Amino acid sequence: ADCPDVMMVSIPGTWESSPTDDPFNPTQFPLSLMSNISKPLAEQFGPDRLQVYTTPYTAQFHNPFAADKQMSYNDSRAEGMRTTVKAMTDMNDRCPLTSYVIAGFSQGAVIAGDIASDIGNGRGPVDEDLVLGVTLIADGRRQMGVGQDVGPNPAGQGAEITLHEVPALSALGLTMTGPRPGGFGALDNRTNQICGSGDLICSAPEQAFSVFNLPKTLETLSGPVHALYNTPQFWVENGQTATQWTLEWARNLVENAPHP
Repeated sequence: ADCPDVMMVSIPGTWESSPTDDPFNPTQFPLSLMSNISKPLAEQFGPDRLQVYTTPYTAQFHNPFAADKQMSYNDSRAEGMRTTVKAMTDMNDRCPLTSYVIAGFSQGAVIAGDIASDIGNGRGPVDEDLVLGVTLIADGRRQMGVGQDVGPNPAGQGAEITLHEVPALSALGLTMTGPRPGGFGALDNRTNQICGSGDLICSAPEQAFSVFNLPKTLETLSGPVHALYNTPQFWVENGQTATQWTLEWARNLVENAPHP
């Protein structure tokens, strides 16, 4: 009764956004994984019903071993969150009526997840009941048990869980932030986790990483499997890919949203 019913937040992964990109027409990184979900939604739904917003953020992951003129993973992640919650805050003040759908990939997935954690625990920026569902792809913070385990996921946890102790990483600009406090809270039943068999970001074994081997650790952390969530080669649920599934999921959620 005034403005767009439901806002869909899409957060791209590392090297798949810039602060300069169109929030409503992501264009700079055509290959961006989250575009395969957000674009189809935008054209399939009217402006009255659905607004799809993809976060324009730096989406970088500096590696000190190359001379990256990149932003550190820490701030980048930090910026991406500021940008997204402000987008969420504003749409809420303009439209206190509006419901939300949130989805993210790699870096975007840890940002999206951190947000779900907060909303789920009454920490804002929005009330729990206004979020329809969340889906995180290749979340470096994944823990088994917390959030819904969708598909042929490997049992395991994100690199930010298994490398939580490791101190150098933090000093080096990319802190492994460990488990999310209070989990996804009241959102735990609606927050979905997708992770590819062999993806070291969201399925990290102790044996995979070494301190004696830090360049290769940062490469791995910064970003085939990772490349290919839009094929049914490693993860497929009931006939579709991680992209096709999470589209279907949202397309359907938007239909069922309430009409103010």
